[PDB]
Amino acid sequence: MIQMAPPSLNVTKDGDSYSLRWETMKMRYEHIDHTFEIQYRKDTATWKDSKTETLQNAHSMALPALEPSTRYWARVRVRTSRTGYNGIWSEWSEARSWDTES
Repeated sequence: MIQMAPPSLNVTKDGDSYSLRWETMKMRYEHIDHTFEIQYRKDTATWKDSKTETLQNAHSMALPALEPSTRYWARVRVRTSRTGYNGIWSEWSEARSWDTES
């Protein structure tokens, strides 16, 4: 059994422009930083082509580098930036695919 568990990732658009929305509740420890490694790929490219965004103590992102008519598959990596913590990470949040319409 692994450790911790990635939050619930979900994209929400407000006029073409999409944005991530992840909420963590598997920590409830203290005022931790909790770094979030964002990775948004697509159905046309590969995860390797995706972009690795660093979401520090953040609970969402503003997917800027996207493209219409493309299935964007993103995910979130939540670690445990407890200042004096080792240096592990999560098992990558369940990938999510969303359409960017046209």
